[PDB]
Amino acid sequence: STMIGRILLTVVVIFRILIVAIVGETVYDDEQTMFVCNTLQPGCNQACYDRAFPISHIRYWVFQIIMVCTPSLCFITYSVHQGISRFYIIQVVFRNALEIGFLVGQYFLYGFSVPGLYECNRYPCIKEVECYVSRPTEKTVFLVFMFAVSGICVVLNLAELNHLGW
Amino acid sequence: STMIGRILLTVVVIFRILIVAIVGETVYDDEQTMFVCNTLQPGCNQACYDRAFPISHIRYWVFQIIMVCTPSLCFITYSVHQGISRFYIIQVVFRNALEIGFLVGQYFLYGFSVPGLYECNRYPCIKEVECYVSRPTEKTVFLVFMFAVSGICVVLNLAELNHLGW
Amino acid sequence: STMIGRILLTVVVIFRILIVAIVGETVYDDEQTMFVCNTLQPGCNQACYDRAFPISHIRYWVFQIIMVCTPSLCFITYSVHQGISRFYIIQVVFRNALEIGFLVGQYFLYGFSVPGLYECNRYPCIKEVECYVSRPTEKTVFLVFMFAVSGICVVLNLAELNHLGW
Amino acid sequence: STMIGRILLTVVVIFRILIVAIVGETVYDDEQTMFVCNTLQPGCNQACYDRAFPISHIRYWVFQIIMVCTPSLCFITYSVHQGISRFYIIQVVFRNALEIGFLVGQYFLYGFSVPGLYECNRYPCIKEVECYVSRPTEKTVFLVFMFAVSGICVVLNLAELNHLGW
Amino acid sequence: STMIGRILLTVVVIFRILIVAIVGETVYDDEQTMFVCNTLQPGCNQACYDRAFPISHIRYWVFQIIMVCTPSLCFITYSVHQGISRFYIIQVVFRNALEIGFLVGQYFLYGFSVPGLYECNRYPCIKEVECYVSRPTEKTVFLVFMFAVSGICVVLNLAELNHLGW
Amino acid sequence: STMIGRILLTVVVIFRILIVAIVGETVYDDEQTMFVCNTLQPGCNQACYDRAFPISHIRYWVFQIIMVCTPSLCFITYSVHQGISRFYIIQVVFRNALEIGFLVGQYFLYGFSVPGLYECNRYPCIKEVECYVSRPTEKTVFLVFMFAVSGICVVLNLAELNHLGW
Repeated sequence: STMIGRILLTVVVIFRILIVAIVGETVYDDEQTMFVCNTLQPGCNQACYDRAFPISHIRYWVFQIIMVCTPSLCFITYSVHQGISRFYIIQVVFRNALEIGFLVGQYFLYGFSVPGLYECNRYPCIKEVECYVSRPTEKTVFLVFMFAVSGICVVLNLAELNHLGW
Repeated sequence: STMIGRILLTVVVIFRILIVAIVGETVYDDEQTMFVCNTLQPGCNQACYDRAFPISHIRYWVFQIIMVCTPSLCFITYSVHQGISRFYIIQVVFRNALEIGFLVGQYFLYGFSVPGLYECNRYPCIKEVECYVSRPTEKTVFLVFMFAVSGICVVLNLAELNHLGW
Repeated sequence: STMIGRILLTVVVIFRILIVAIVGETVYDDEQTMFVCNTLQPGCNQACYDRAFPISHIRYWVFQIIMVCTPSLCFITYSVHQGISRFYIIQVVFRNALEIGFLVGQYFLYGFSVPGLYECNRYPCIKEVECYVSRPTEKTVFLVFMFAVSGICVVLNLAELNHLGW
Repeated sequence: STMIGRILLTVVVIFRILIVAIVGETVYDDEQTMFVCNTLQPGCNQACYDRAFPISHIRYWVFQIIMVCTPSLCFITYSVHQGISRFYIIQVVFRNALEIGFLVGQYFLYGFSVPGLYECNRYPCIKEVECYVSRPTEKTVFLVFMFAVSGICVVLNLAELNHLGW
Repeated sequence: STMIGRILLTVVVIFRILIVAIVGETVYDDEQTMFVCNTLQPGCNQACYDRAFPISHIRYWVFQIIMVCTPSLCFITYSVHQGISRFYIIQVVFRNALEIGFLVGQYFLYGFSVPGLYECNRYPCIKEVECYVSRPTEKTVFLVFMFAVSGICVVLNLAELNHLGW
Repeated sequence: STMIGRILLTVVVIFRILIVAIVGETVYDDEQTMFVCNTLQPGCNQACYDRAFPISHIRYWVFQIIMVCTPSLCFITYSVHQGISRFYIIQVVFRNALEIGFLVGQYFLYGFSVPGLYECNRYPCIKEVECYVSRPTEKTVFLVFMFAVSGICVVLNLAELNHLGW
């Protein structure tokens, strides 16, 4: 039961990397060119887009994917250059911490949906203005799916922690 | 008779992978930039495009392609790390289920054609408006072809299910 | 005399694949953005382009190239997994049939030239309107060249069929 | 003296292929989007561009590069599958003929310069109109350089023909 | 304690290279097309963009990444071609110097944030004008993160310098 | 002292290759689309851009990079096919000549800076007009850096010439 957990963990991790590398690069491609606000102000479009989407989903996901894979490279470099079980335990702890932190950060940054309308009141805009997002449903689907995958990985890492940890 | 079926399953699967990777990436390239509605409303174009095409065909097809290939990687990782016939049976069942689910989902999401006109009545649009789709015939051809290929794969997997299953 | 024919068949097949992969991807790149109609109607451009070019030449050619190479992969998978001469004969028959069918289909779909003007009378256009095609001469040259190459391949396959067949 | 000719021929051939693959793909990138005519006629821009540049330089050069390398693949396939000196002589004759034909065709199609102005009188344009070409000097430089390289290759092939031929 | 420092130095270096190669290429993609100024002057947009962003962040970072890796290639070429400890010491000194210089240069060129507004008074603009930057928050995040990573690398190199140096 | 010179020559050459291949391809990407002139004349933009930038910097640099590496391939092909020291001496002389010629040509074509304004008086423009260049500072930095690198390579080649030559 604990044996299959590693196979499912590696498969989900590679699955996530593949999804992000192959499909995510192109849903967000036109994020800002298709974002439009009802206004005649130069620079209101830029300001309101920046306020609505401070960091794009795909940037956060690439960063998270790369950062949650760093203990593996550290352990590999340590072993190739040269306790070792001590390294295994610490890298497992670190991966668990990183994945819980990244999941919580995703929840706090983005929530669970991307709405189609946005109300912005930042300079140079005059009082509050209404702006319109491109492809909200697809981005919501991607958000929910990525949350599910990250939850799966967190669950597996907690499983292994409780299996080895005392 | 059942022997050649595996070779034809492998060939159809690789054929589908190639078709999606080489051709699908560029029929849908201009899906939203060429989508136009008869209106003077900012944000009506975005809303009506999102309502007409919630998830693009090529996104669904890439996701399906990746998801219907996961039992193979699971089995491979299980064998490389280390009954085995039990794994073969379960992964066959899982592939069958996944392909039937994906085919039914395709039918329920997209139907059998992509019309050239679309009637949309979502905010910020004023009552119902008419919008025009880009490349409807090519997308219809792609839809029908992919449905045919997925049906072929489902048929083959059911064949093997009934051959081994009791 | 029949020996060199196989070498020339292999060379023409690889030649065709190379031509399509390297050059064809970029003549058709701006097919719809440069297509223009003399009208003030929203959506007439989309409708008339779709009626003039239901499936782009390069899509048909990529599909044909991939489909005329499937017997080779089938035979290879059959041999790697494990009469064999029976497989050779059947795959030769199948390749011949596929190439004659694809050549006839090309002739029936596209003809021998791409005109510079197109007259369209599809909704939402008001009566018949005139539209203008981009790069007609280059596309005509490509059409004629591809027809010639496909004819060469058909001729070679019929030659070998009559050499082996009785 | 005849020994070094082979080394210089292979080096010039690879040099030409590299130049075309790395740099030529991007001088011609904006050929039609930057082409402009002094007129208010829809479709005059397309017609006059097609009349001024029936086949783009880079398309002809890629086709020529691929076609002048076909005897090498034919000879290689003939040798891998299995007089041989007879094949060497014939492929040398064929390469010579192909390169002289391609050089003459280049001269007859394009000349020695690309002018900055073009005068066009094709339908739908009203009488003669003036159009303006993008990047004429760079294209002239490329034309002259490619003519020089092709001349070098022709000279080398004639040298070797006269060395072996009687 | 000094042993593990090398593993983290190599891992941080590869981490930084990966981040720059995979994600940085596309935040800055639309830097100038989305930059807009409140004016009716031709050429004011170009002048004010050039004054606000003389060298793009990603250009500086790629240059720095490549330049801080030159001692490694020099040492490798020296060893493959053929004291050696003398080379190790000098290349360590050189890497330390290069990374401190690059960090200070980053601080002096860019600071710690990218503001959303810019005030420009360069010809051809009439007196001072206001311009608006695209994606300021993401660029600020990237700036701060890269500063942190470069600081980490500087710290590690100083650590090892003081470990070996006397 | 003369031993390390070869290592530094190979490292600087590879460094230059990398800089041109990775970063230079994208500073010049929008060279003509962002070039603008203060005028209402069709075709004045094209003419004045062509007069200001006859050959783009990156085209010259790629050509130079490829041309200064041809003696190496010639020598390699000569050795693989089969005095040899005579070849070494001649190829060194040829590389020296090529690099001095290319450096002088760069100086005569481009100078040491790219100005932000350009004054053009070519047909179809009416008398002299003012045009505005995109990204002048970055292009000036690139110019100066490439001049420095090419000077370094020239210096090294002259060093080796005088070391071996008499």
